[PDB]
Amino acid sequence: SITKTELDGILPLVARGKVRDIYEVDAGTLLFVATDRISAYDVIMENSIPEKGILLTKLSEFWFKFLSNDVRNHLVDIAPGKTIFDYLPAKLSEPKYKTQLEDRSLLVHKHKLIPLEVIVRGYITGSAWKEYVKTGTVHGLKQPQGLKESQEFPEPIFTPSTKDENISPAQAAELVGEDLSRRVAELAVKLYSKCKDYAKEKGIIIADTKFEFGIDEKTNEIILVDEVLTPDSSRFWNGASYKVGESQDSYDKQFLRDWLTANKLNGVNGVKMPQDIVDRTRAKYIEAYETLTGSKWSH
Ligand SMILES: Nc1c(C(=O)N[C@@H](CC(=O)O)C(=O)O)ncn1[C@@H]1O[C@H](COP(=O)(O)O)[C@@H](O)[C@@H]1O
Ligand SMILES: N[C@@H](CC(=O)O)C(=O)O
Ligand SMILES: N[C@@H](CC(=O)O)C(=O)O
Repeated sequence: SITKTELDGILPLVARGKVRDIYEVDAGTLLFVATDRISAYDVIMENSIPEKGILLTKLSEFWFKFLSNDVRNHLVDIAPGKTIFDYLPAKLSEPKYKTQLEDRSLLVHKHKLIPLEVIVRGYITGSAWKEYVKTGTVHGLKQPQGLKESQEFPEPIFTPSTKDENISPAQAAELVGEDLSRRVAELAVKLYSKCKDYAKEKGIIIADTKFEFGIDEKTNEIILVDEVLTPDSSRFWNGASYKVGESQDSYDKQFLRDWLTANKLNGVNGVKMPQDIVDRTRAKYIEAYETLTGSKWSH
């Protein structure tokens, strides 16, 4: 497993998120490295899930391609017969560094930020359900009465947050502009509905998802950026066992979650997962990848 990338200053680090290490390649280009780190109850585990970041990188790439005729994206085009390593300093091809980067790294164009977490919810769960139980609203938006936990909304809804506080679409328009916010909300719902319909047919319900969007202002054009419709950016549910009126198991994280709670380790830093938990969680990522892409992992 790749837990933390160590590139010895060959490229400068921009950020380390929960799961992604980002490096600056040049003035216009970034390198997004998905590690095998995993989070639960808002803390990362001490050890990692081997090849998780390769699986989620490939899943994100799958969705980018699936949506390529719906939305422009930030991916740098790799010439045929070339690899990402051809676009990186020569040192990064040395075995010490190539092992940390291969199959889990994406070369991306820097675009102008749209500073919103563009969340779309097809089903009422998570912080939407919590609010709705209290006040019958979701991100301050008025909702129909009588919704049950995990129920599908009449239509998927744009419910933004700021990097995390849940905000209304009207606040999103204050933050990024009235016209832009509307275009963003409309595109997000469209992209979500298309992918959700496809995933459900494959047996996975994507309950909600967090997109990040950018803008190429030289051509006023919305760009799909960040990771796309993975179990880290979205809520994956088993479609066959779906039941309204209760919480659904996390498709990818329930085995881990169950272990943590059983040991009162939820929210605790520095927790090492036992091997059985690691192995089963890994197998769950492979299954999601194979189910959604149609590709075989390891065969
Ligand atoms: N909430 C997450 C999370 C997350 O918290 N993951 C846990 C992992 C876990 O315990 O399951 C972590 O430890 O960070 N990741 C993404 N999203 C996305 O955020 C969108 C809104 O989620 P909310 O919880 O506010 O309904 C919603 O569209 C997405 O689900
Ligand atoms: N390939 C273009 C995007 C596109 O062709 O849609 C870019 O990297 O900016
Ligand atoms: N029409 C927006 C500008 C934008 O969409 O960026 C505004 O409220 O100024």
